[PDB]
Amino acid sequence: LKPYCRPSTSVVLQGLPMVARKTLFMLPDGGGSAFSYASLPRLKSDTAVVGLNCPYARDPENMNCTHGAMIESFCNEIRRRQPRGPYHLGGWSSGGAFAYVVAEALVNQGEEVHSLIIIDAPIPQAMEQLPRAFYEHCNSIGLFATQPGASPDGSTEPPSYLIPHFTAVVDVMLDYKLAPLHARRMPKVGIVWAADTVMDERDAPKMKGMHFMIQKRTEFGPDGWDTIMPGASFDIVRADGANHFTLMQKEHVSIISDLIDRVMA
Repeated sequence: LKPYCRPSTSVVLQGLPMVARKTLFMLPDGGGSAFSYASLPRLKSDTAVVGLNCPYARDPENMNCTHGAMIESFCNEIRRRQPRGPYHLGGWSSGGAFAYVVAEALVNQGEEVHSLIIIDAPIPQAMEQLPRAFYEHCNSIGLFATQPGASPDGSTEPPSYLIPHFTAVVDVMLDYKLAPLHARRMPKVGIVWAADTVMDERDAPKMKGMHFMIQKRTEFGPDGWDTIMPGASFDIVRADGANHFTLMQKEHVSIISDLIDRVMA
């Protein structure tokens, strides 16, 4: 019996697909909402932006699908919007990883992927769970302002399904097995690396291993992305003064849209 996953929905966040020369498809980050990218400034290039929503955003307790089934769901919605490639993919955090894996799928189906936009995310991999307390700390600072249902200033508790959806997403990637992109023509990758961490490492929660959101970054090159996409051009930006979440706030978000305009110019 075929692995199942609810179909996915998507919305245009800016621009006009099909009429615009290119369309950038953003996969959802830990929260499961396309509106995480609604903070992206208007692209000055002739590019539209479409964002997908996780079909289990408000009931993560029912995410019973395999990552493969979820990827197929994302691909199905993308090709519904745009039947033929090339494609242009992207995402923040868990969405950046989903964007690669989606490219894997599309490339394996014989389609071309010309752009990949990664916003602060290490190459696709099983990952150790951050504890609830960490996310509740991020919320007390107002870092969930991008999440639709959450508090823009951290004055209230987050929606009941938010933090568990983060947990659910990390968990569905548990059985992921890395593989290099099987396309002779590599896409043009853009990567944004946050320079700061939410908490000082001395105050961070104890973990069994390392975590890209706990240890301050010191490596600002492809840092692994060049291993799964050898031969690709990488436009890499160091967001000094910004951490994983503030990177999406008005204070810094423009570096991301400038990058997209460059990679997709």
